[PDB]
Amino acid sequence: SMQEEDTFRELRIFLRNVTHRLAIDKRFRVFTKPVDPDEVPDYRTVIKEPMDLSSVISKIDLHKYLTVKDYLRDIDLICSNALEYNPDRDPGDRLIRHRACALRDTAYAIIKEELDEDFEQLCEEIQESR
Ligand SMILES: CCOC(=O)[C@H](F)[C@@H](O)c1ccc(Br)cn1
Repeated sequence: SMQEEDTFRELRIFLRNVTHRLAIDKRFRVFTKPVDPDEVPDYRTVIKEPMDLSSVISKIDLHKYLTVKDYLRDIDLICSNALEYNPDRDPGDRLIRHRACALRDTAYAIIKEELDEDFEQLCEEIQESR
């Protein structure tokens, strides 16, 4: 129905706003663009599904996300990719891990405050009917 397409349009507006707020935070610069194959040719041999915040905006506009749960699966993949690629005791690895944990925690905290639980349940029930 038109009402259901208006629901998904409201979801996309919300997801674009959350994603911009994460992308402008100086802590999260390293997560804003894909890893450059040149600079790190090893990355795509270890990390089997790369993800970054520029790819997330593109996915919103391609209508890939019909619930906030499917958006958070991609924010979780950004964070788990950085934990697995940078696992060592050295300062550079510990700094990226702390930033990746902060990106995940910040996204979940914005959604807990600003997303109504009944709006999410409506999107889930429309998705399950299709
Ligand atoms: C409510 C009207 O919306 C706006 O003016 C935002 F700037 C919107 O256009 C937008 C936000 C983030 C990203 Br990323 C991409 N586009």
